[PDB]
Amino acid sequence: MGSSHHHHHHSSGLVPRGSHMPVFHTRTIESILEPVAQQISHLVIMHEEGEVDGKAIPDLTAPVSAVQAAVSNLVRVGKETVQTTEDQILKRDMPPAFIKVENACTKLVRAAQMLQADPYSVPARDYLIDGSRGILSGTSDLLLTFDEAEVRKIIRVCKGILEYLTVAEVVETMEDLVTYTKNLGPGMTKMAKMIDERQQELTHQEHRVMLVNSMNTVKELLPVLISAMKIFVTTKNTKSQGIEEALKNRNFTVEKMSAEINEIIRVLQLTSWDEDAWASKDTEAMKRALALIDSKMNQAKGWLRDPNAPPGDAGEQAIRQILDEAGKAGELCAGKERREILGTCKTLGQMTDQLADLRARGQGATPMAMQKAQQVSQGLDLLTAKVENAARKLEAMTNSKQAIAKKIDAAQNWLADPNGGSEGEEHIRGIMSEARKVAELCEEPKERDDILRSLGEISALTAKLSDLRRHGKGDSPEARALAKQIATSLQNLQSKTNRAVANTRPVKAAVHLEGKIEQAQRWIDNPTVDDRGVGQAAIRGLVAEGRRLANVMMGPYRQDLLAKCDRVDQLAAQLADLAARGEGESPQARAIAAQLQDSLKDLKARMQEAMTQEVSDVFSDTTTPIKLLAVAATAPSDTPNREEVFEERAANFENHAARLGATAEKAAAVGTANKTTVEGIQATVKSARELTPQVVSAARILLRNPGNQAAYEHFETMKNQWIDNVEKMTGLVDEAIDTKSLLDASEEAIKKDLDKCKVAMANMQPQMLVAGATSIARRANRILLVAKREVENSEDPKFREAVKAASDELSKTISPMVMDAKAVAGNISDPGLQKSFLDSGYRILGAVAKVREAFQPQEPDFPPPPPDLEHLHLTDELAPPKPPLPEGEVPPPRPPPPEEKDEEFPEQKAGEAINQPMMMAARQLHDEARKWSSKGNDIIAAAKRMALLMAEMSRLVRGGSGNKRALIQCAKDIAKASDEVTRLAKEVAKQCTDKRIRTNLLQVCERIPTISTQLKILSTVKATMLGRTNISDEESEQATEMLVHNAQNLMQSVKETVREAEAASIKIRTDAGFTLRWVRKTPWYQ
Ligand SMILES: O=P(O)(O)O[C@@H]1[C@@H](O)[C@@H](O)[C@@H](OP(=O)(O)OC[C@@H](O)CO)[C@H](O)[C@H]1OP(=O)(O)O
Repeated sequence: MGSSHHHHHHSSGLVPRGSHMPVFHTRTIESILEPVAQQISHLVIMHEEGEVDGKAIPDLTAPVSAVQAAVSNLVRVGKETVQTTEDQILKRDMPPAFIKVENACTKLVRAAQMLQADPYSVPARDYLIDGSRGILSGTSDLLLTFDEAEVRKIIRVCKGILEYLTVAEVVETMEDLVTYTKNLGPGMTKMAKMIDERQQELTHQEHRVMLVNSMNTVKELLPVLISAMKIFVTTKNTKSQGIEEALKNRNFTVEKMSAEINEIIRVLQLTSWDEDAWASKDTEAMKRALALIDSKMNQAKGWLRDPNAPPGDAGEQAIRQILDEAGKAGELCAGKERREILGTCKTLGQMTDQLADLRARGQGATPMAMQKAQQVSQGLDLLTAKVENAARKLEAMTNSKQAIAKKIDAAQNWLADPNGGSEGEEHIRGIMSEARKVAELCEEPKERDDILRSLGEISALTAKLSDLRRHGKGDSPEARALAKQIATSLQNLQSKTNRAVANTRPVKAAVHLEGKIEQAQRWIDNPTVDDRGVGQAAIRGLVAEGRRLANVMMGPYRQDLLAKCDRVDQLAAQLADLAARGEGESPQARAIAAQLQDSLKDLKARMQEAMTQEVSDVFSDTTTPIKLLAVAATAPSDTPNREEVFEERAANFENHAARLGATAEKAAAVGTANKTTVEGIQATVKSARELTPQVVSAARILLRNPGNQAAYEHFETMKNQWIDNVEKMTGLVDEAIDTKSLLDASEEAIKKDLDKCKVAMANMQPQMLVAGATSIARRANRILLVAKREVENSEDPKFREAVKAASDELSKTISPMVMDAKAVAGNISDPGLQKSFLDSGYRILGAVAKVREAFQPQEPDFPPPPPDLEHLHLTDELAPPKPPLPEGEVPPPRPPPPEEKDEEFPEQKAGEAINQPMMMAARQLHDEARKWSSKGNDIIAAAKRMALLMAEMSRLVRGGSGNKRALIQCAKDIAKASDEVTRLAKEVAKQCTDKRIRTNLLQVCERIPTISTQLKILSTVKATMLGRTNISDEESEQATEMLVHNAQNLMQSVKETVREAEAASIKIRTDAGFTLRWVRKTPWYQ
């Protein structure tokens, strides 16, 4: 190849974008590559038709022509694209892509002519895989470039309205305001329109939701940004004191919209899986932790200030709340920024025990004990401030990453197309600028110091390049030969930078509870790679939620909860030590797999149980507080205490709203829900936190302006936009708790809260009636809401009507506590209080309990059958002779078929070379489908085959033979299986009367047709790259990662179709056709 002595040595410049991923992230791209790879697999199985038999590879002027015919049209506009429209990045990128296309469909007709002439020809079996792969890589890169532009149009339009929200600060005159709407309007419909059209085209749903959610927030925040500018221009007069509550209600609206438009822009440039999501998740979580602390700080800084000793439940559990929530934040840190923060938690954790013991000893004013309570006060300051750090460092570190990305666009347009000017130069100053922010918000000696080196060297080159341009030499064999050298190090910058982001995110776990159990419950497999990591790191954040949950409880339950937390942790730290010994081999570690795997299963039941109570209490009244800020802020007339009363009602509203979100997370964290209802609830919780201040600012603007409507306009727009989050918060929270068990807690709550009305008279208070019917008012109104949700959700008229009935016989029974406790408010007129109050009020609890029974089994009855027929032993005399006049007589014959078996796993190990994640993907689907009989049940049947082929593909990858034709069939079979699962999973859902069960089943099983289509393409590829050429062998190492993470998804997404399919099996229609057989596998059901 190297065509001279001197020059061909330095020239390492075929290096713009020459080792790229394949992409199938749009319906167009998927539709093109699906057949291309279909066609190209033949020629990768014909290339193996000169190995097995070593035989002649037939006439290819028909196959390789229809191959050419496929990607012919694609360049017949792909050349007509590049010269026509003035796209700069399209121009330099479009050709070297389709130079590899035509390279192929040429290089397949050169090697076709080698075998058309000589059907035995190895100079073409040299150049067939190099010729094939080309057309795959080529068209991938060709279709990709074509798309990157369709996106660039959009990010353009978006970046525009990002820049146009800035000019919100330059808007003073009501005259100008409505001309802002005039010229914002048209440029938002085109964005929403551009986005909506683009989402349709997307394969990864994961993405389509982040888009669809983000752009909706944007729409619910014009009605607000519109408002906020009007109450900023309304307040331009000598009578407008608190003028800036508007300005910050208005800049909240501009920041959040801007953080959504940015989230949209980022999500749009996604071509594959998403690694940068997690940093916003954790960043949110710490804001959530900090917030909860911020609230409970002074409520327990007064604990330490005060010598007087109440060491129990009042504001000691206020201090340990902080220390749990700051412990939870430190968890989401990595390295030793984590170890410090948790290190401070266990120090100030024992200093409190030191004190709390000393407070029982009356030692409140002892000179060491006052001093020690001083230390904890200074401790919480430091710990709150050290979490406030790690929090904004994680946001700042990612904001810098998201900032480097949207610039490297035009930074590569400056660095090659050798003019740019001032306009282009700033794009590489800008990226260098951020690399320094990473390094100073990094916390290692050697991690920052390596970046400052890279930054120090791109500094020198970029100064040299800059001055050559300036002293003419901009067009020269030094102005390109160097400016080459830079784009190399400017890629190296994103390495050392992105590596610095990835070193501040720790071994992550499931966001939902039932996920976190699997990641742990999957220590039936005691020895494995990075399950020392994630297997503990779930169990770690499961007990750390048990601990978090017990620290806002009564002392009896509390220690009862921590007793389980500490004995589970103990049986897990046991096999943590036991497994590492040599292996946690079957004998001893069986003893824990009966105790811990069943113990950990009760800790859940104790966490949910409790969580169910804290939701039953806290969510009973979502509105009283902000409904008291309405009547407070309105201010019936004038008593100057108004300000201080509005504060106490506005503080009650912040105290309470903070509680709702803190509980809302606690249900997301520990309950029923999928990852989707958990994420749902969290966005809710994030908006409650954000909006709460924003309402009270508008609620202030009302106190200072008695008579204004424009103030009342902002109140109701904010007041409702906070409710429209809460009513939603409450929708996603009940959905994530057992309804049967919610109705228990709430019945038990109405019982206890009835007594407080019985013994409101027996004590004698007239309002403790009305406060003990603030409960049974909103509580009984909540049990009707919870049943109104379930009837909207069901399609089983037999259930639907039994609960629509027990609803009736309670909705009316709001009388004998509204206009009944209203009558005898003050009265103790014994006969005329209790004759209608207790009588009809305890039949209210009788109705509640009929509503409960409407959920309890409809079809099945109480007494089952025990069949004990004492089989005796009266012997049978069936004596066998053979008769005289005929000959040869016996029972029937035996054909080939068997008795019964079931093909369990070829669990490969002992000096074998496999893909360790791929097998571990395959062994996990098996485990789930292994549970169930495959006998009336092609879904389990399929699932079991799918996970068998995915163990073959695990052994059909590493090293590898001349079995490329095998890897094509293995992945061909896997696709065909998956299509059966999808066939059946749809028929199940279609028969299922529970809509949340149905919908969440279609959502996990409609992933599978695409995922398997991709797995086919990746399999047709990697085949072509199976131990071949030397430059090939650094692509064939990164190209597994895609296929690996693509196999992980299929096994996971099929595993959840199996479960949800069985789930949706149970609640099936009355006269329903399709039903598969769900029977757990026993010794007696194989
Ligand atoms: O290898 P692919 O992934 O493309 O699989 C295609 C599928 O339609 C598959 O179901 C096969 O169905 P088929 O019904 O054509 O099976 C062959 C048989 O009828 C006579 O030998 C195709 O052979 C097969 O298409 P083909 O006709 O190009 O071989």
